[PDB]
Amino acid sequence: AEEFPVPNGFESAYREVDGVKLHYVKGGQGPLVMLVHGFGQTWYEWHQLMPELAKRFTVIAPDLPGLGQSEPPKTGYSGEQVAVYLHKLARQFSPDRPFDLVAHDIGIWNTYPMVVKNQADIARLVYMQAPIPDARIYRFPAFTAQGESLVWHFSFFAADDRLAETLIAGKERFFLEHFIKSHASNTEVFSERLLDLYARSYAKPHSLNASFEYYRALNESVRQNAELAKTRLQMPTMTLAGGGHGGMGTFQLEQMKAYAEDVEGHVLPGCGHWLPEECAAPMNRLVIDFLSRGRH
Amino acid sequence: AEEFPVPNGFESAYREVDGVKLHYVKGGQGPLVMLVHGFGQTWYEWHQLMPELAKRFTVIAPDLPGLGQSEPPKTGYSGEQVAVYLHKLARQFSPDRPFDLVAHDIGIWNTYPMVVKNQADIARLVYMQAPIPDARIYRFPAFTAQGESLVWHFSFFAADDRLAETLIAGKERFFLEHFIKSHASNTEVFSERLLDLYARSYAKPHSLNASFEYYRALNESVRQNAELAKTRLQMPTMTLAGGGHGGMGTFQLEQMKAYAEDVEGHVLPGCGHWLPEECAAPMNRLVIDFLSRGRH
Repeated sequence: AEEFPVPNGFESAYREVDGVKLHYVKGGQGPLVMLVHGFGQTWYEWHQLMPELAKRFTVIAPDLPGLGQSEPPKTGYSGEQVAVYLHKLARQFSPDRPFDLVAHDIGIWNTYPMVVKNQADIARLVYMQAPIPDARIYRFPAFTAQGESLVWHFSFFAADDRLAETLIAGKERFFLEHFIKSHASNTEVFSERLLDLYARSYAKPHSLNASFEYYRALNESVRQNAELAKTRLQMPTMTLAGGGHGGMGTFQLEQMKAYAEDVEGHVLPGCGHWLPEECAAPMNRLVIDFLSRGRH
Repeated sequence: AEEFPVPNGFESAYREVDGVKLHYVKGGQGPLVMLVHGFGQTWYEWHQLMPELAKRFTVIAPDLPGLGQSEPPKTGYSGEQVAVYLHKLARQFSPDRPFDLVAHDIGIWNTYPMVVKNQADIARLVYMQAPIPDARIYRFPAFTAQGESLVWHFSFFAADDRLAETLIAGKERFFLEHFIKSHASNTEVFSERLLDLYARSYAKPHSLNASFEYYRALNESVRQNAELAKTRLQMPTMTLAGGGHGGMGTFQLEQMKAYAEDVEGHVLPGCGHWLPEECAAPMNRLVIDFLSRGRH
């Protein structure tokens, strides 16, 4: 039983990677583009971009380990550990050619180590709406003059005693709707049905836990990246960020400038965190144009 | 009924103040000292200090509006609104003489306005383990290199949609044990028996809501205090802070120096947020000695 509807011309499938069964949705022909979702969501956040991209590329959108229909990782949830699964999955489908990577939210955390360690495998890179884990995350404020901050969830989700699972169980739909809307500019794009679909997926007990284990590993990911970042990224990179409520603003590009030699950035006015859904059309156009400057 | 055992020789009573029935515990003889508790607790956090102070002072320990056995406020939960209730309560028992004040956590928020607006009524002041609400609170980090930060709960509790009550209702005893121990150094003093007593009190629906309304008013309290702080406090003041896990460290004294002409500060090693329980012997001694410099 599929958790989300598969677009016409795409297939829902599974591959075993290092003993972990990963779910993905795949379609199209041409060079490979891997799209990696973030917290609260699954492969389905890419379902509007995928058919357009499939006109020029082979597109694969996996569920992160433990989320959606993917098994939890057997190593751990730190960025370097999870990136192995995603790198090896992509290499099964693009063994002889570099591939493109698009990532949203914790999809960044779970891909940056394999990008920096396997640069010859990455043709072009698109990152949106999350910091690469580094010491800059320790500067975000706990509280603001307008109320709750954008990043206090880092501490809530990383707390021990299974604090987040214990408080959210039985309230999974309520919490996710609040989380999405508090990080959105355009809340109208989140229909009842769409919120229902995402809530049912991450409410699976192993997926609810998996969601927060990414944050319980966040400081380990920071420490990992402190060593990895001694090597700059050399491939063409684009950053996207919202300019409205929930958006990262100039932070996304300004951080990426410290990591990448060849980077262009855009801030989208009137958009918040959930760019593929809040601002699907301009985000799709910018990704498609950026990736189509390469061979396709 | 009594939610907590009253020390021998003290009385548990109520007084209507501006239409709000406040609960308090009172005993002793001599000049008045009012002890004001904070979040997660009630007057009972003072129950070991109270018999010692009552040898030299009349001691009153009220429950904050909405918490313990006190009715919710009728005006609002901002510091300036709540301080009216506490000032009028104290002056019922000390109408012609200044009184002393000791406050912990949001007890500071709920007393600072009446101290600065009625300085001749306050003989000596002791503040512990909370910032006075001002712009400094917007600089605390959401996430730290050790993990969850001191004050991410500011945003959790202030979030709209009754986020905190909706998640914590039915899980109050679980949440309070996590909150107290995560802000403690000497965690072993929080026996299951003691946690049971505190949890039963703040699980009253109006008390759970009242608890978070103090945080929903925090930005208003900041705006109030930006005007009030144009006049410094002139009376002798002492600050206490924990130096261990959960403690405010040097921040407590360093902020108070901006507010008070005459201030001495102490950081208690191996002590976190809950000074009366984690570090009863040194904290009680510091408070008794400081207040006993005045007539008693």
